Amino acid sequence: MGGLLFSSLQHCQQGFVISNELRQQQSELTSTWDLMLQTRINLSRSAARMMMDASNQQSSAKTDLLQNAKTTLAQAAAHYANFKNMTPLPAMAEASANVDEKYQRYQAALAELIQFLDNGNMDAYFAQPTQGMQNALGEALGNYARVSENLYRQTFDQSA
Ligand SMILES: c1cnc2c(c1)ccc1cccnc12
Repeated sequence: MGGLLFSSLQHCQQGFVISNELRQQQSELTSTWDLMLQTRINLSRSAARMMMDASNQQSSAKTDLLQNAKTTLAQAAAHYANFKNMTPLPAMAEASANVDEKYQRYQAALAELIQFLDNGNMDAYFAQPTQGMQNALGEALGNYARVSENLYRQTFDQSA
C-alpha cells in the first residue's frame, strides 16, 4: 500500500513478526496441497494406464508412475511436518486444528490408493471416496487462508 502505513517502528516491526510467521506457515500448507494434488494426478494417470489393458511389460504394481506418487506424497507430509512444527498463533488455532483433521484423512486416503494400485486392484481404487476427502481438505485450507488474510490485514493501517 503506500503513504501513511505504520504509527512507528514498534508498530511496523510488530506487523512484520506476525506476517513473517504467517508467510512461513502458509508456504508449508501451500506446498503440502500442491504435492497432494500431484499425487492424485499421478495415481489417476497410473490407473488410466492400468485400464487400457493389454498393457506393455510392467505397469501396475511396479514401474514408475506409482513411484512418482509415492515421492510427491512423501514430500507433502514433510512440508506438513514443518507446518506442524511451527508455533500455532492464537488467531489461527481453530483453522489450524480443522486443517490437521482433514489433512490426516486425505494423506491416509492417498497412501491407500497407492497400495490398491500397487496390488492391481482397480475396484478398490474406485470404491474409495477420494474426492469427498480431497474437497474437505480444500475447504479447510481455504478456511485457513481467509483467517490468515484477516490477521494479515490488521497489521497495517486500515485506511488503504
Ligand atoms: C518485510 C516483510 N514484511 C513486512 C515488513 C518487512 C515490515 C512490516 C510488515 C508489516 C506487515 C506485514 N509485513 C511486513
